[PDB]
Amino acid sequence: TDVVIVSAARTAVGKFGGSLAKIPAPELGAVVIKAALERAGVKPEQVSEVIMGQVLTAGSGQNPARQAAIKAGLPAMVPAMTINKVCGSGLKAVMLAANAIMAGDAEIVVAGGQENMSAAPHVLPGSRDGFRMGDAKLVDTMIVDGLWDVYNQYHMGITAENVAKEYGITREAQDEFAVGSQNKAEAAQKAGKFDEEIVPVLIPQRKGDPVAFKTDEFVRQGATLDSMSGLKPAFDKAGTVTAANASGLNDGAAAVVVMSAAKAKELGLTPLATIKSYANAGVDPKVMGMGPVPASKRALSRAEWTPQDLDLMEINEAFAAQALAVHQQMGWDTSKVNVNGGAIAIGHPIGASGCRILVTLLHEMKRRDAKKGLASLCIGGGMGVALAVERK
Amino acid sequence: TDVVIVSAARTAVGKFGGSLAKIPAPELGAVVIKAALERAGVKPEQVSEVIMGQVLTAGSGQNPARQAAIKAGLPAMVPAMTINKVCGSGLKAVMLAANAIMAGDAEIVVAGGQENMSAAPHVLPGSRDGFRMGDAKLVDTMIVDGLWDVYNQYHMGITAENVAKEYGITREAQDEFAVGSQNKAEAAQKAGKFDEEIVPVLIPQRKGDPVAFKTDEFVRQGATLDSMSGLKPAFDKAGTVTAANASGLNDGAAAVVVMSAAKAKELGLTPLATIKSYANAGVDPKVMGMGPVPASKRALSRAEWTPQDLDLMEINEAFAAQALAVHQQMGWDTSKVNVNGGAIAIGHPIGASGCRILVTLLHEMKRRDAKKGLASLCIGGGMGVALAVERK
Amino acid sequence: TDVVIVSAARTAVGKFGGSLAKIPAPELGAVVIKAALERAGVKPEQVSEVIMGQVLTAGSGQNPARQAAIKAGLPAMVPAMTINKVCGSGLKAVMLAANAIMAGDAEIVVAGGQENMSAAPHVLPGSRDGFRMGDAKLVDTMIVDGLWDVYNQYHMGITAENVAKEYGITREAQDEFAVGSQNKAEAAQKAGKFDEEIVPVLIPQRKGDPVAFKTDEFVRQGATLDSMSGLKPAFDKAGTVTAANASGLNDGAAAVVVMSAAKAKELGLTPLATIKSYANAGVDPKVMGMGPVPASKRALSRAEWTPQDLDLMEINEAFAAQALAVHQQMGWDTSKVNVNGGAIAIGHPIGASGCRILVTLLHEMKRRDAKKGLASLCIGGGMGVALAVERK
Amino acid sequence: TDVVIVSAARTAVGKFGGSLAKIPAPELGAVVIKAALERAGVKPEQVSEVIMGQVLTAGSGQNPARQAAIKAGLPAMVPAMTINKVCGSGLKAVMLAANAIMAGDAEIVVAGGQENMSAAPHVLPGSRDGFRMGDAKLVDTMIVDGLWDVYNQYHMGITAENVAKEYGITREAQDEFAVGSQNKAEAAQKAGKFDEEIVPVLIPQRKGDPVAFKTDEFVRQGATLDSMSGLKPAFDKAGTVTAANASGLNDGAAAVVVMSAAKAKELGLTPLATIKSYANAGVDPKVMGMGPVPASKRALSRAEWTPQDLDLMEINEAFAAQALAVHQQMGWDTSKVNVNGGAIAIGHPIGASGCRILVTLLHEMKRRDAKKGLASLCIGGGMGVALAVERK
Repeated sequence: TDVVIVSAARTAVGKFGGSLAKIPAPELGAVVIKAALERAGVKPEQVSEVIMGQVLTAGSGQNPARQAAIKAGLPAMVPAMTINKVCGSGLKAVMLAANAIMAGDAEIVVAGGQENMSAAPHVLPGSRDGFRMGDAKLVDTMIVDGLWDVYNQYHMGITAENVAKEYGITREAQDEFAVGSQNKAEAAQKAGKFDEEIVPVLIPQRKGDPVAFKTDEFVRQGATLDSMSGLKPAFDKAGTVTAANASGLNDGAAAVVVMSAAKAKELGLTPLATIKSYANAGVDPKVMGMGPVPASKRALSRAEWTPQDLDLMEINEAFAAQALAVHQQMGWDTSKVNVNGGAIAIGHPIGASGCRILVTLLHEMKRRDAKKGLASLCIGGGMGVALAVERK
Repeated sequence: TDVVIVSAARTAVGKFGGSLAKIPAPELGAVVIKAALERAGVKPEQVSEVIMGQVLTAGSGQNPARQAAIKAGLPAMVPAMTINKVCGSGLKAVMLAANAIMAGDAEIVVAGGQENMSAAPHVLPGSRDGFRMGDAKLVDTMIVDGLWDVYNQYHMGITAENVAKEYGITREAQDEFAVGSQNKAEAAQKAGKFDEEIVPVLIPQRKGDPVAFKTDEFVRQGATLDSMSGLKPAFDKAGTVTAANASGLNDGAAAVVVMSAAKAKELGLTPLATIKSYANAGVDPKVMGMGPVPASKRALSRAEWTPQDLDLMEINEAFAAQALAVHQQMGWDTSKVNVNGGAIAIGHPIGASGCRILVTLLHEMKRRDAKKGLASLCIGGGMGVALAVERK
Repeated sequence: TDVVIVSAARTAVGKFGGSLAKIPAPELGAVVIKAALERAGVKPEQVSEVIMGQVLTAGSGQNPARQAAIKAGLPAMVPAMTINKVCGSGLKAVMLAANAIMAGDAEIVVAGGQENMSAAPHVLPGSRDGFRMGDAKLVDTMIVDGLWDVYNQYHMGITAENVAKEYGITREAQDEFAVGSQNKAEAAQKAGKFDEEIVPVLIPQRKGDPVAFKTDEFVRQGATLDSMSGLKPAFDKAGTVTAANASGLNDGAAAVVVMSAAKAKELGLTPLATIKSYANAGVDPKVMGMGPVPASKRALSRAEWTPQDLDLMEINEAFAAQALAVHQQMGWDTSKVNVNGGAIAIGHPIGASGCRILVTLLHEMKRRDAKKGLASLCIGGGMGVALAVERK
Repeated sequence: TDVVIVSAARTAVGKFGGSLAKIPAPELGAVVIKAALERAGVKPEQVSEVIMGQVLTAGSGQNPARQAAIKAGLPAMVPAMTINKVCGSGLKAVMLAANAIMAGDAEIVVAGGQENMSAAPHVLPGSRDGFRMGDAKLVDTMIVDGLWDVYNQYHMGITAENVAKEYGITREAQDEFAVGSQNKAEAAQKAGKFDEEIVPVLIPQRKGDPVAFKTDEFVRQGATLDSMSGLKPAFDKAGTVTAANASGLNDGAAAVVVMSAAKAKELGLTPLATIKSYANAGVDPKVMGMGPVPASKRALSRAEWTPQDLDLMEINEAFAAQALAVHQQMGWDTSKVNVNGGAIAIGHPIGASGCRILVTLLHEMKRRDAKKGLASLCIGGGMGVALAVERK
C-alpha cells in the first residue's frame, strides 16, 4: 500500500512569550487540523483518526490530541491519540499514520504536532507527601520534560557541546551556520515563500475583533556574523553554544492529511507527495544531536536512494553544532538543506517541529519542482526520525 | 503476515499511597519490559521499538517510554515512544505495535503501559508569567489529566452516572457486579492464578533486604453485598456510583512482546496467541463508558466472529455502571468475562490497564485452552479500544 | 521629659512594580536611617535603639529592623526591633521611641518604617502536611497580611465602602478629593517642596552607573475630575471606591531621630519639633477608616488643643471615602490638611506610611513656620494612631 | 511610679507537629490573654493595650496581636500591636508595656508572645514577577525568618558552635547540662510545679468534646547521659551541638498583665511582683548566644544589684553551648537558674519564650518566697534582653 500526503498546513511560529503565548496547544492544533482538512477537500466525518504530538502536557487536560480534534470540529466518532517522542513527535505522528494506513487499520489520518512552550507550568514534586523541613523545589516542566537529559542529568545544550567536541565543530562554524539560517528565512519571508503554508491564528483582543497572527515573528531581519560572535556561551563558560546558534523556545502547530493512494483516487484528490520511506534510530543520549544520521541512512536505505539522489531536505536545527555534525556525517549537498531557513531562525515548538519542517519541505518541493525529499530531526534521549517523500 | 504475542507480564497492582507509591512509573515499566523479554527468550538488542502508554507525565522527564526501556536493560540503539490515549493507552500501544509489524516498519516490539497515580504531582498554571495580585491555584495533575472530562468539566464518575441513567443500570446491580468482581479476584488469589503473570517489584525498606511486592493488594477478600449497599454515592448525592462499585486510583505496569509469526518461527518461539483483529471507536464524551461497544463490534467484524464465538473476555471495569451497560449491549455470556476478577477489585492504573487486562486474558486462555479471546476498555473523552486474540 | 525630633528623611515612594521593586525593604530602611542620622549629626555609635515598622515580612529573614540598622552602618551594639500595627506601624514606632525616652530606657532612637509591597511573596498554607487530593491555594501575602480584614473576611476597600455608606460620601465627592490630592502633590513637586525631605536611592541599571531615584513617581500629573470618572469600582461592583480614589500599593521608607530635649541641647542640635502628645484608639473593623477620629481627639485632648488650634495636618489618605468621613467628623480646616498632597497621589507603602507623613508634616511646618501639627492614620482591623508636634 | 505584674499565664509547650500543631498562634495568644486577665481580676474593657510577640507571620493575617486580643473577648476599643525581636519578642513586649506605663501613655497592658512553629508555611519568593525559565525555590519561613543568621548566612546552630569555641564549652559539658535540664523539668512536672501557671488549651476531637492539652510534652522523662553521648553533631561535623543539647521547634503562648502600682492599689489587687529594671544589648551576630551577658549586666546595674543578690533566675536555653557560656561569664550561682528546667526540655516557641520564662520565674519565686529574680534570653542577629523583678 502506497501512502500519500494530500494537504499540509502550519501556524506561524510564535516567539517565547509572544503572539501565541495565551493560546493553548490544542487550540493551535485545532487550527491546523481544520485547515489541513479544508485544503485536502476532506470532510471532518470522513477522518479515521487524529494523531498529534505534544511533549509538554502537565495540566493540559485529558488527551490533548482529542481536544484539538473536537475544537477543529471533528465529530466524537473520530478517535484521537497524543504521542510523545520529544522533538520527533510531530514527524513520528505521520509515520504512525502511515503504518496504520498500510496495515488497513485506518483510511484517512490527520497527523502532526502542537506545542505551547510559553504556557508550560511549574510542577511541585511530592506535593502529596508534604515538605516536613527546609526548602523545596518548584520544577520547570518545560525544562525537565522537554530539554533535560534523564540519564546524564544536564541540559540538551550540553549534548550539543559534546557533539561539537566529538566532531570538531568550532564556534565560528556554528555562528556562520546560524547567520545563514537567519538570512535564508529572511529572504524566504520577503519572497513570499511561507505565505501558502501558513494558516492564520485569530488572537482575541481586549476590545474589538480578534487579530490574525500569520508571520514567523522569531526570524531576525538583517542578522550578521558580528551580532553573534560577541555572545557568551549559554551552557558552559568554556563552551561554543549560545542563544544565537541554538533554536528558540517557541509555540506553534502543524498537520498533514494522510491516506492511501487508492483513497485519494476514489475521492478525486491530487496528492502533494507519496511517502517513500521512513525510519527511527537510537544513539547514545550524550550525543542525541546525531540521531538524524542513523535515521536518515535507514530511511534512505529503505527508499533505495543515496544522499546524492535527494533534491531537498529539512533537517531540524536544534543546535548549529549538531546540524553541522549531521551534514558532515551525511555528506549531502548542504545548499539543498533548509533552503528557506531552519529552526534557529523560525523557532522550535518541540512537539510540532517534526511536522512543521515536513509542511515547509512539501511546499518548497512543489515550488521548485523537486522530486525526492527528506525530513529528519534529533530527539532528546538519543534518537532520530526521518521520512522520505517523492513527487511524481 | 500475521502478528503474534510471544510473552506477557505485569506487576501486581498497588493501592493509592501503597506498596508502589514511591517507584516512578518508568521503573515499573522497566520491570515488565525486562520480564516480558526474558519470558519470551528475546535478547534486548533484537528489539525494534518500545511503545509504552503513560497518561500522567508531569515532571516525569523526557519520554517516559525511553526511560523505561533504558532501565530495563535495552541498549541505546532501541528507540521508544510514549503515548497517551487515557485508559486505552496500554492496549493502543499493542495495536500500534501490530500496525508497525504489518507495515514492515518493525520486527519485534515491546508494548504496554505504566502508571503511578500515587506520585502524580500538583502543578502551578501561569507560574511563568507570575501572579501580579491575588491568590493562585495548585492543580492536581492526577485529576485534571487523568479523571476530568475536558468538554463537560466533570469527573469520569458523572459519565458513569450518565451511562447508568441511559442504560437503566441500578445501584443494586452495580453492587452485585462489584461483589462478583471481588469474589472472583479472591478465588483467583487463593488458587494462585496470578502467580505466573505477576513479576515481583522489590521495594526498598528503611533497613533489611528489599521486600518483594507480588500480590494485588487492592483486592478485598470476603466482600459481600451488605458491605457495599449502605455506602453513599461518591460523585452525585442522588446517584448510584460509590467507591465500592468503581475502581480505584492505582499504580502498576504491564507489557507484551509482539512480532511477526515469521520472526517467531525463525527464533523458535511458540507464541501465546495470534493477534486476530483490533479496532478503536469514538462516542460522546458524556457516555465514554460505552466505548467498548462499537470498538468490540468493529474488532469482531474484522475478525469475522460473533460475540457468541468468544471463549473468554476481559472488559475493563472502570465503573460497574459502564461494565454492566456494555454487557447489556453486547449480549455476550458474562460468565466468560473477567473470570479472575476485574479492575473494581484489582485496581486501575490508568495508562497500564489496557495491557494489564491483556496479560490476564492470555494467561487464563492458556489455562482454559480457550481459542478466541477479546480485551476492551473505555476511554475518557469518549473512545474505546478492543483487541481480539486467537490460540490454535 | 520633653521628647524632640532632631531630623527626618524618607525615600521617594515607588510605584507598584516600579523603581524600588527590587530593593528589599531593609535596604530602603537603611537609606533613611543612615541619612536621618547624618542630618541630625549623630554618629551611629551614639544610637540607643532602632524601631522600624514593616508589615509584610514573609521570607524577609530575621528581624528586618536589625537588617536595616546593620546595612545603615550601625554597629552590632545597637539593638533593633520590628513592629507591626499595619498602616500605623511607622508612626507607632515614633510613639514607642518617645515612651522609651520618657521612661529612661533609651537616649537616642531612630524610628520609622519600611515596606516593599512589590516584592511580597505568595505563601503555601499547610505545606508540611501535603495536599492529599485536588486543588491547593497559593495565597498572596500582600493581600492577607496587609489588606484583608480578618474578622469580616473582605478587602480593606470594603471597609471604605462601609464608611462611604455610613457617612454619605458619594463617588463624586471621593473623586473631587482625589483630584485635590493629585493637584496639590503636582504643585508641590514643581515648587521643590519635597526636595529637602527625600533621600535618593541608587537603582542599578543593566548599562552604566546607578541612577538616583528621587521623585514620587505615582503622582498623576494634570489630574482632573474627568481622569477619575472613567475608573470602575475596584472592590465592590456596585460601590464607589476605585483605584483612582484610593491609595496605591507602593514601596518606600522613612525615619526620624528622637531624643530628649536635654540630650539635643547637650549635643548642640536644634530640634525640628517637640512631640506634644500621641494616642491610639480602636473602632469596629467594619469601619476601620474612622480610626483617626477617636485617635486624633485623644491626642488633642492630651495636648490640650482643639482641632482649630492646628496649623497643619497630615491625615493619611488610604481611601478618599474615609479621609472625607474623617474630615466631616473632626470639622477641622481642610485647607490645612495634606497641603502637599496625600497618599492617593504619593502612594502608601503600608509599614512606612506613618513615618512618611510625619516626615512630610515636619518639612512643611518648617517651610511655612507653622507651630502646631498633627499626623494621623487609620489601621486595618479597626484602629487609629495620632501624634501631635509643636515647633518653637 | 513603679510598674507591677499582677498575673501571669502560659500554655503548655507543644512539640513540633504535636498537640498545638493545628491551633494558629493568635488562638494560643487568646488563651493566655483571657486567662491572665481572669487571674488578675481585670475587666477586658479596662485594658489600654495588648502587645504580643510573634516571629513567624507569613499568611497569619493582619496584626496577629489584634487577632489574639479579639479572640480573647477584648472589645474593639482595645488597640493591639505585634512585635518581632526574634526570641526576645515576648520579654521585650513586657519591656514596652513598662515603658508605656511609666511614660503615662497606658494604664493597663497585656504583654507576652505567641508562636506556632509547626504551622509556619513555605513561601515562594518572586511569585509576583513569575519564573520566566528555570526552577523556583519554596523557602521554609520557619528557617529563614526564625533560625538563619542574615549576616553570615548560616543556622543559629553555627552561632552556638562559635560560642562553644570562643568560651571552651565542650560536648561533654553540653550534654551534662542538657541531661540536668531534662531531669529538673521532669522533677518539676512530677512535683506539680507547672500546674498553677499552665492554662489548658482545648484540642478539638474528630468525635466528642475537646480534650485539654495541659502538659509540657517535649520534656523527656528518664533522660540519661548515655542517651545523648552517642549522637552526631547536627550542624558541623567537627562540632559539639546536637539535637539533644539544643532546644526544639515548639508551639505555645504566654502573657502577663502589667499596670502601675497605683492602679493595682486602686483596683484592690495584690501584685505578683514589681518590675525592678530591664535592658537590651547588642553583640556580634556570630556569637548572638552571648546576648544575655551584656543585657543582664545592664539590667543589674540599673537595679543596683549584683549577680549574687539574685535569688532566682531564668536564662533561656536555646543551646547548652551558649547557656553554659553565659553562666561562666556572669559568675552567678547556677543552682538558682532554671530550677524547674529550661527550654532544652520544655521547648522554645520563639516569640513566646521570653514571656514563658518570665511566667515560670514568677510562679517559682512565690513558692520559694524569693525576693529578687531575673529573666534573660539571647536573640538571633546578636542581641540580649533581661528583666529584673522584686517581691516584697
